[PDB]
Amino acid sequence: MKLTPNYYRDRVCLNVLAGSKDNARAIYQAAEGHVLVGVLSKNYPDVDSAVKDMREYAALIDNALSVGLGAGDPRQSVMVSQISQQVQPQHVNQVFTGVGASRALLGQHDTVVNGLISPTGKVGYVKISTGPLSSQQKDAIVPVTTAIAMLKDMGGSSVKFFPMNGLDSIDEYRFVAEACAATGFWLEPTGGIDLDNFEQIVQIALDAGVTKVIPHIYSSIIDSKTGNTRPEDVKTLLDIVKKIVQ
Amino acid sequence: SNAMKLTPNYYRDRVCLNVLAGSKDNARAIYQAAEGHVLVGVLSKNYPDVDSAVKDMREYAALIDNALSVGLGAGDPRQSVMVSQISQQVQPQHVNQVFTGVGASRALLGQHDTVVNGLISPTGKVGYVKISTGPLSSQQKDAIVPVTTAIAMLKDMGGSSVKFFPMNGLDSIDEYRFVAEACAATGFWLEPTGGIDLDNFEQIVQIALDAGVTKVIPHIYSSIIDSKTGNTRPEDVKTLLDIVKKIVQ
Ligand SMILES: [Br-]
Ligand SMILES: [Br-]
Ligand SMILES: [K+]
Repeated sequence: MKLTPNYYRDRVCLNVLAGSKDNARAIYQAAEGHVLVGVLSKNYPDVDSAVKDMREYAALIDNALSVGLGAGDPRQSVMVSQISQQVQPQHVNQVFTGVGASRALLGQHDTVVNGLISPTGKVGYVKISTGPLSSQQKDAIVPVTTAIAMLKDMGGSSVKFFPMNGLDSIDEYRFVAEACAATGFWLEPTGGIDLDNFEQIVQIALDAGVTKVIPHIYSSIIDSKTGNTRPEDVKTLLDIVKKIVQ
Repeated sequence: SNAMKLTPNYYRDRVCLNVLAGSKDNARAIYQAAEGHVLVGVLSKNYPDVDSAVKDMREYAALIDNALSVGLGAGDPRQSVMVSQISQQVQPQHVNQVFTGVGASRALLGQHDTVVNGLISPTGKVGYVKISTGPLSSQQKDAIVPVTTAIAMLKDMGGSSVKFFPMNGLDSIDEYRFVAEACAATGFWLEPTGGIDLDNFEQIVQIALDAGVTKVIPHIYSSIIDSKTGNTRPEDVKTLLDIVKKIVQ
């Protein structure tokens, strides 16, 4: 079963949450396969139960599975590394201090492992103290290029730039995308992305020269009555992707 | 194919050299010296017909695990149709074409793995490239078009990369840089060609990598060829490899 995401035209793959197993199947079909379906470690009492249920999801969607911390929660980073070791998904969400352990325990470099780093309000400078203890200490704020080189040194695949707050951090995001393009590194914009800002946010990464972009799109496409990601919103997003990835 | 690989062996999925062979033994030595991260050019113009070119190029391919680049011969557009016919039969990793030969070559290849470049040229004007590089069109008034539009036409024709030629080394640096940023933006690949030597190679490749170009196939020809033998110097290929390993990180 494949360990790399199904990028559309090798450039863009959606990342969205599933509300259930049936929703995961529908999302996977709506995206024509060009999606990673997020399942949260935080929903299981232990590693064994999470691994079991995630392999059930993986089987429905040809392994197009993204293992989630749950809202970037660093307290889930160890459990994510353990779950991902057994599940061998296509995608893993990590915080900056959990990238090395996750890569090492996966035992291969095909699974995409992202590394959560955060806007600071100043272009070119990012917060990287995003682990469970380090997130409680004075912030570690470093140059974007150096943060990327450190993620690469630790075996990471991509930056998760979070929380973006939609377009509120757009100049910082653009500088990160330009730095990713220059280093061969991939990019996952996350936080407040929706049907109105998604095209611009992806277009900025594309125009900067980012090789692979994995946007995450969550509450803005989720039906609150069922907790499901709406398949019609996934198609709307896939149409945008086909329009701008040529 | 006969299960031979149809895509170049890029080093870390980013950069693959392209250099000419002066003989079969030379092709083997080059392939060794590059640790396989090379496409070895053999030229259609060196053969009297399609069948003989196919036969001979199949022999080269066998020595080098298909790491063969079918050449026009110094981008000569009169060889364009023969390159399309040769490439159909040989199924190499790489094909050099002029802009007006990309669609026929891709169609006769019958698959999209083999890399097919399309020759487009500096104009002196950043953002604008000459695309009338086929046998008849090269003799008419230049067709000059926006870089982004030339890339989109190459994609529409089945092409994989821009061959930007003649670069004259660093002489067209501002134009080259623009092309590199436009390829990175559009997910398209780039093959800088013309006047590259061991002293400007790093800077020329670094420009493409800093722009974010996903695959870069630089061409390095007479500056590394021993004119006494016609053979590409395997030690010059090693020096190139070492730069690639330094900068592709
Ligand atoms: Br997460
Ligand atoms: Br040529
Ligand atoms: K760029």
